[PDB]
Amino acid sequence: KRQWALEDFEIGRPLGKGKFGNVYLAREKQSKFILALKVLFKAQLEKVEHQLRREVEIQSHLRHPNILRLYGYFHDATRVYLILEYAPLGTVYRELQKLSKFDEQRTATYITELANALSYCHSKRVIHRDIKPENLLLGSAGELKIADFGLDYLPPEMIEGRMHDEKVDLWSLGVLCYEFLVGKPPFEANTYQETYKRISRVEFTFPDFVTEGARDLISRLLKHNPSQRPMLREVLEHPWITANSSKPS
Ligand SMILES: CCOC(=O)c1[nH]cc2c1N=C1CCCC(O)=C1[C@H]2c1ccc(Sc2nc3ccccc3[nH]2)o1
Repeated sequence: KRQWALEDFEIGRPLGKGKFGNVYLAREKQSKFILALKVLFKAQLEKVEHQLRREVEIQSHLRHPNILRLYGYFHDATRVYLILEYAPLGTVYRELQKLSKFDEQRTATYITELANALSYCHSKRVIHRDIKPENLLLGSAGELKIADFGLDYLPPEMIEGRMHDEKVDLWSLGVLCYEFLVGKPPFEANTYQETYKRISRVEFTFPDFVTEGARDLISRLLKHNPSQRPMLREVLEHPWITANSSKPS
């Protein structure tokens, strides 16, 4: 067990706001490494608690270069502090907004890193990650980090009130692959009710610039019947992925 204290850190700029408190860039005073210090107000946190609890637990046991690291935690009487990895390149969402859409190389690379992280997650029994672009951070090398962390992306089984399994993550990967290449998720519409229908019927169109290999991959992942979706290893072996990914799996 390691005891941390506020005094061990040099607090820097705020990196953002969570529904429960702020996140700051911070430097640990001895090592000088740089990290994110997330603050959660004990009070409104019971407005629940002991979950997050599950959360620090889960994130603490996950050790992967494509999953945001939790280095430790400490607390006082209105605050709990999470010592988190700092992702210097920001969010993938920011990158998508700036470029409007990603090329095949960038997309296939991100999908490789995500499939690897998801495969590791599943190997540790963790499933159903929210991998929307705003929840994906970028490390120093431009490598993606799943930053889960205590409707467009919901699979049919979910919106149709059935039970779901790890196959929900494959559906997410397909929606993500489409959003990366196109700049918007595939079932986007005006009203939630119209989006629910699109998802339920797997109703979406491809822009002309989406290639043959990309369509094959996306269409397989976005199968209504979860058992018909490819396994993560089949995604990593898909020819469109092995042609375009700038990194091995
Ligand atoms: C790209 C720059 O941002 C970061 O590097 C970074 N590192 C950690 C975070 C973060 N940038 C932001 C933006 C503002 C909202 C928020 O919470 C964070 C924070 C973060 C997002 C997700 C997690 S992991 C985590 N959060 C938890 C909450 C409760 C219990 C366990 C948790 N693990 O930490």
